[PDB]
Amino acid sequence: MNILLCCSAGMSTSLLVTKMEAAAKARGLEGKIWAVSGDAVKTNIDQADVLLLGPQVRYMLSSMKTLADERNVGIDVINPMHYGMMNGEAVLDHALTLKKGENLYFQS
Ligand SMILES: [Cl-]
Repeated sequence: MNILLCCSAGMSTSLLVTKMEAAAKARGLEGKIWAVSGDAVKTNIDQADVLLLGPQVRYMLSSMKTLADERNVGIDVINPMHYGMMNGEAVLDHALTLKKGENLYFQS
């Protein structure tokens, strides 16, 4: 489960990535969880299974969605409460939900 976060690797987002990594390890989940600035998404999206945007870059969703949909990568904006309260277990769940729903047997 590879989870790409956009669009900054500042204190807050990086703290969340660390918490998301602790949560994934504690479910013996292998994969890469990493944050990049917006200019790096194109070169990192193919490795990702899910792309998650910080609440402060919600305005980039429409444009990032076109790319993600095209690449078969789940995409969503992180819930402001999960982000502000640094709930890594919750954001990992969000990502897992996007990936699972995305492969849903009935259609797409
Ligand atoms: Cl950054």
